[PDB]
Amino acid sequence: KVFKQDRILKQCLDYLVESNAAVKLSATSIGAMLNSLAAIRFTYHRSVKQFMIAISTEQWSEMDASPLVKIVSAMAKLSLRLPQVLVHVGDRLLDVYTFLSPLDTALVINSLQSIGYGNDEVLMMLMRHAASSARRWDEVSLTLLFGASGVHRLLRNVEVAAPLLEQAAGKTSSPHLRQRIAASLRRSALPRALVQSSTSLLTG
RNA sequence: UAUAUAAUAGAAUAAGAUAAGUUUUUUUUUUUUUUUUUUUUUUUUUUUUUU
Repeated sequence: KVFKQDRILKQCLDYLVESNAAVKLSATSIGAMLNSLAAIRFTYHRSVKQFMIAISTEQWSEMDASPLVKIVSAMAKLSLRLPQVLVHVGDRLLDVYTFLSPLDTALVINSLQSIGYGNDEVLMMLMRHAASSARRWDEVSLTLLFGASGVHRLLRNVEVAAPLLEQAAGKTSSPHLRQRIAASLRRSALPRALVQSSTSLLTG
């Protein structure tokens, strides 16, 4: 109902952490609660922060990827940049990155870019995984990836970008996105020949 | 097995009439002219005294 009554939800979110019930909860329930709290633009951020801190190391060690992406998306849309939880997410993503679907990779890239996460090697490995499945990407994933804030830094290597560049021209059809990607190409480390050739078809 | 992301800049320079909001001696000095009073000098007239 998009019912904004945050002074009521604050009581429930205080109870969740007062009774130490934030640790035994199932991961999927957490990934749904936080995503819902990121839908009405919750205000009392400190309570959500204390809720995030409670969950221990054991829980993050073996969470499935599908609730993990929901949790990171809820953190990003809530504009949270907790330091010691991003390292947990980063090292946990090492073992399950192959299992991510193309939509999940597209979501994760921009969700991490929007929270100021600066561990370059994990974003590079995510970009490599995305380029591996380049033929398997649809329009929505292209919008979520190429429309990310500051994607120019993630266009670093030649072999990690070209594999998806074509698909981008072939599939997406909104002219605004075409001009956005054409403008973003100019601020990377790609060579001039490749940039010129890509913009020869991209702009339109 | 998902319904959705959005940020780039430049300049140095002036006109000009609206029927409006106090008042608190008047006096001192210098020069010229006229009138009145006092003093001094000269001339004329009258009276008294002396030679």
